[PDB]
Parts: sequence; structure tokens; C-alpha cells
Amino acid sequence: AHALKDPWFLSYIPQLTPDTVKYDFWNKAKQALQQPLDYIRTVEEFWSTINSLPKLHQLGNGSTFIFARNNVDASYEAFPNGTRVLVDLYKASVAEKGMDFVLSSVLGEGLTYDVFNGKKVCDVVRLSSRPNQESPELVRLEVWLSDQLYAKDVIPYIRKGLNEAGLSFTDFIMGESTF
Ligand SMILES: C[n+]1cn([C@@H]2O[C@H](COP(=O)(O)OP(=O)(O)OP(=O)(O)O)[C@@H](O)[C@H]2O)c2nc(N)[nH]c(=O)c21
Repeated sequence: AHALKDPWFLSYIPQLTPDTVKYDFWNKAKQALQQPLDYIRTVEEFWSTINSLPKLHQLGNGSTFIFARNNVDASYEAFPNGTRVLVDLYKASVAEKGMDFVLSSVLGEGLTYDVFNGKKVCDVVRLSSRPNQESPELVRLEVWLSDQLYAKDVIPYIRKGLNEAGLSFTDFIMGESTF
């Protein structure tokens, strides 16, 4: 048992699509569909959980995994000055290598000490299945930041780390969406 800097709570939202929300209503929809999965406290639980995750593409379009630091609410409302760094991974093979890199960088405080100078700017990581006509295995990763200013630093850091983990320029695309 080797404790993480902070424990992270893993939740699941099945087939969370904007069209399913259109009949439901966000908090009314989130609290009604969210399923608790695990409370990750140590490195050993981190790898057990990550290596046991069911494939996002075998679950519906919009199936989402949320990793929340200290079990905080993963709401747009809670991060007014924040942003979402996006990573879209095209194939199932690259999605695993990418997901492993990003989650290890976040829960392992790699981003904290390499980019944020010791500040805990990232409190949420979201993993979504988002297949489109063109790419049916497309998985989206979201690195939620409390401060938008850090996005310019997180994007090249994540790009380099994915490239180093063996992903090519065509295996993933970097993006950003504000709150
Ligand atoms: C997590 N979340 C989801 N929604 C709503 O739920 C819908 C589906 O939720 P989503 O999380 O699948 O959309 P996402 O932002 O990833 O996709 P994109 O914006 O199309 O790139 C969204 O379109 C919102 O209307 C949300 N709406 C608000 N206000 N706040 C939230 O925290 C929030």
C-alpha cells in the first residue's frame, strides 16, 4: 500500500449524450445516471482499476468515466476560470497507451511537479467514448484545469508524453474547451 497524494473517486455515466439530456432537462441528469465505481487511494489500486476498465467502445456512445480528486463534483460550475485540455484517440490500441499516460501523469502528480510547479491545478479527468461516422473507436480524454493559463503548458507536455509513450501524430489530436 503506497498512498497517492490525494485519493480519486471513479464514477461512470452510461451513454451520457446531449440528446439524452434533451428529455431529462445538468445536475438532475448527472445525479440520476451516475454510478459509483471505485475509490482509488494507492498506486496498487490505481493499476488494478486502470487495467480492469471495460473497453469504452464496447459501452455506448457517450459512456463516460470520471476521475475526481478528493471525490469533488465534476461540474463546469465548480471551475469558473478553468478549461478542459482534450485528447482524442482514434484506435482502441492507442487509446490504452494514451489513457495510461494521461491518468498516470495526473493521479501520479506528474503534471503537478513538471508543469504546475507543485500546484494541484487538475482535479478531474474524464474518459468518453465518442464514435463518429469517420472514426468508430474514437475515445476522448479531458484534463480539467482550475486555471485556463496552464493550458498552453499542459497541451505540449501531454503531446510530448504521448509521442514518447509511442503514439504518432495521427494517433491522437490535442484540443481545448473552456468552461
Ligand atoms: C458534464 N456536463 C454535461 N453537461 C450537459 O450534458 C450534455 C452532454 O454531456 P457531455 O459531458 O457528454 O458533453 P461534452 O461537453 O463532453 O461534449 P461537447 O460539449 O459536445 O463537446 C452537454 O451537452 C451539456 O448540455 C453539463 N452542463 C453543465 N451546465 N454542466 C456540466 O458540468 C455538464
